[PDB]
Amino acid sequence: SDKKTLNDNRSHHDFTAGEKINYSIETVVPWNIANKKVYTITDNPSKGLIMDADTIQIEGLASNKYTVKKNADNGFTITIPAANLAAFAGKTLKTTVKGHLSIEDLTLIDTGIPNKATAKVDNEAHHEVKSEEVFTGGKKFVKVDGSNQSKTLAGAQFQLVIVKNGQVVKYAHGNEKDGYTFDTNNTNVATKTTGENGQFEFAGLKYSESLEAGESYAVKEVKAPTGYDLLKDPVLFTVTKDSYKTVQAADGQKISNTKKGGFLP
Ligand SMILES: [Cl-]
Ligand code: NA
Ligand code: NA
Repeated sequence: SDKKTLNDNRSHHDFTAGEKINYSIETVVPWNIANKKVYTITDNPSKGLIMDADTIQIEGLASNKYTVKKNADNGFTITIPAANLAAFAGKTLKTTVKGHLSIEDLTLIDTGIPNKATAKVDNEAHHEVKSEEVFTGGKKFVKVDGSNQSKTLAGAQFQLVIVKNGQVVKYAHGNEKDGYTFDTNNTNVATKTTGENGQFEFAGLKYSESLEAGESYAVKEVKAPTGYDLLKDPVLFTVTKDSYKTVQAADGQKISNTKKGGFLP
């Protein structure tokens, strides 16, 4: 029978926004396909998952034998003239495709997001199939005064970075919608600014347990709040299942700041 499989050989299925997720779709081609008109596969990803229509491949069928259309739900439709499947009569057709997470709604962080697909022969649909769920996480922070942790601070800017062996080794670029990339380029870095409530966050990150050996997430201050000294060192944090969705923003990880002297104008 039909199947859609997440190809991910881990016990946890956490991804960073933008990271490629591999799927395979297997669909039955009926014995009588040659006497039909059309074979359709429709992919309907759950909200938060985008399918990459340019990544579709069908085993044993060339790209000039079918049509791919991108759809408004971020899925796609494959249309195959039934004649082109005559040699697959009674067999399983195997499609591979990639997708990625793009979060436009923050209520989707720490929720399971499945892919779904349905094959149809002429007007007769098969049962919809669903893959395993993927997840993405995040972390919430509050910028406070070191000597009065009730006092939240505006105007702090923080970059997302990775640390290892006592050094910043990678800088994040992008965001939870557009996707993140991490590399050694310390420009165009993913950055957040605090308002008067001191709040900021980074969402759409895989769990810390999925990072390379020895690596940690950290936030690096690059602009201090007014009246405060720029922190010397990054601040480490951990992303785990439900680390984002189970705290209100005001209860984020507190980051302490120390007051500084002024200058003469
Ligand atoms: Cl911001
Ligand atoms: Na298929
Ligand atoms: Na999925």
